[PDB]
Amino acid sequence: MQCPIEDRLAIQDLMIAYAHAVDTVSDIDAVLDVFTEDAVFDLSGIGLTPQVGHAGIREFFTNVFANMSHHAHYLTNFAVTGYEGDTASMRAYVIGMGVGKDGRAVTVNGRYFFEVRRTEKGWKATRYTMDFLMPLSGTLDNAK
Amino acid sequence: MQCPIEDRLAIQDLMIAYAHAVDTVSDIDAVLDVFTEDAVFDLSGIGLTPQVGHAGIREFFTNVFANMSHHAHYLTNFAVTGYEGDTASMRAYVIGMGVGKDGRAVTVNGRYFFEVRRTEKGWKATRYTMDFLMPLSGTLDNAK
Amino acid sequence: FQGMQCPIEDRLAIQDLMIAYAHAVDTVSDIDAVLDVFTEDAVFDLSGIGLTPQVGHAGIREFFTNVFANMSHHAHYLTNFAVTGYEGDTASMRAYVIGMGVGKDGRAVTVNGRYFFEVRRTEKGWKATRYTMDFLMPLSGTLDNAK
Repeated sequence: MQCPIEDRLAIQDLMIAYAHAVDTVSDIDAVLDVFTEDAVFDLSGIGLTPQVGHAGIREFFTNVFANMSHHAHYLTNFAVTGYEGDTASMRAYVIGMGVGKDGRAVTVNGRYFFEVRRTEKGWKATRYTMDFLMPLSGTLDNAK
Repeated sequence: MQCPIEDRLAIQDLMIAYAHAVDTVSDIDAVLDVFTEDAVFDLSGIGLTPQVGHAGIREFFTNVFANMSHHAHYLTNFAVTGYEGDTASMRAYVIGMGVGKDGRAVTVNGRYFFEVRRTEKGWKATRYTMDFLMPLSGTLDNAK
Repeated sequence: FQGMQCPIEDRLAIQDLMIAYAHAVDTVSDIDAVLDVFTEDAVFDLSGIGLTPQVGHAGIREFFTNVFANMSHHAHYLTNFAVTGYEGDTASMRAYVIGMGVGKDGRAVTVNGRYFFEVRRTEKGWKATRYTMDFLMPLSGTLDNAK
C-alpha cells in the first residue's frame, strides 16, 4: 500500500528533527524524543558499537556531545522504502560534518535508514542504521 | 495551528526561488521579488551588515554581484517553525558556496531563518536571518 | 494568466523519479535501474558539463557501462527541487546536484551543478524524455572516468 503524503512528510520531519537535535551538540532529551524506548540505534555500518534503548542512546550522545565542538547533518534524497500503515521505513542521504573540541574534523557522506512506528505522540524511530557512499573523511574517534 | 501542505511547499519554493535568484549572480529584481517592501534582510548572524527594505537589499546585492564570479546555495532540512495563518516561519540548512572575481572561495555551512507573510502575490519574506553550524570557511569580504 | 499548476502528487512523483535516478547512479552497477528512468527515445545530453550527448537506451547504456567500469564510489545529492513547467502530461523540474565520485584510479571528482529533467506521463508513471545539466561552480576534478 501507498504511504500517505501526510505521513511521508511527518517521517521526513522526524528525521530532520533528529538532525536538528544532534546539531545542537547538547540536547540529549531532544535526541531521545525521536526514538521509541526500545529503539535499535545501530551505527555499526559506519564502525560504531550498536546501542539499544534510551539508556544506550543517552550514553552515546553524552560522549559525542562532550567531545564535539560543532556539527551539521544535512539530509537529502528522502525515499519511502516501505509502508505498512502503522510502520514504515525511509532512506536519506547524509552529509554529516563535525569538528571535535580537539580540532579534528569529520565528514560522513552516506545514508540513514530509519524504521518508524506510528505512536500516540506521532511517528517515532524503532531502528536506525547507516552506511557509507564515500570513504570516510577524517575520524570517528570523537564518537567512540 | 498546523501549516497546510500547500503552504509549506509554497514557503519552501520561495526559499528555493531566493537561492535561484542569488545563484544567477546578476538578477537583483528576482532577489527583490522574494521580499516585502519593508523586509528585514539581516545577515548579522554571519557577520554581514543588515539592511531593511528593497533599496537596502538592492545595495547589498549590487555589491555582491559585482564582486562574485560563481554562487551555489544548497538548501535542505526544511522545517516549519511557526504558523499563524497569514504568517509563518521556516528554517533551512544552507551550503552556501561562492568564488569571487578575485578567486577567493567561501563556504557557509549554516542556517536560514525566513519569516513570511501571505500577500496578494503569494507568500513573501518579511524577515531573513542566518547563523552558522560550522566555522566559516573562506571569507565573506566579497559580501562586505 | 496563470500557468496550469502542477499537482502535489505529480511534483512528488517527479522528485522521486529524480531521486530514483540518483540511487541508480549510486549503485555504480545497475544499468537497468538507470534506464528505467528514461523513455526509450530519451535525450541524455550532458554537453552542459562537457560530456558527449547520447540518445535512447542504447546510448545511455553505453555511457554507464563506461562510468561504472571506471568508478569506485558515487554520491549524487539532489536538492532545491523546483517545477519549472507543467502542461498536464508533460512537465519539467530543476534540481541542484552535489555529484561526487572517486575512480578506481583514485581520482576524485565533485560536480556542483544542476539537473534539468523534462518528463512525460506514461502508463508506467512519469519518465524522463530529456536530461541536461550545467555548472554552478567550476568542476573539481576530471570527468575523464565519465569520458
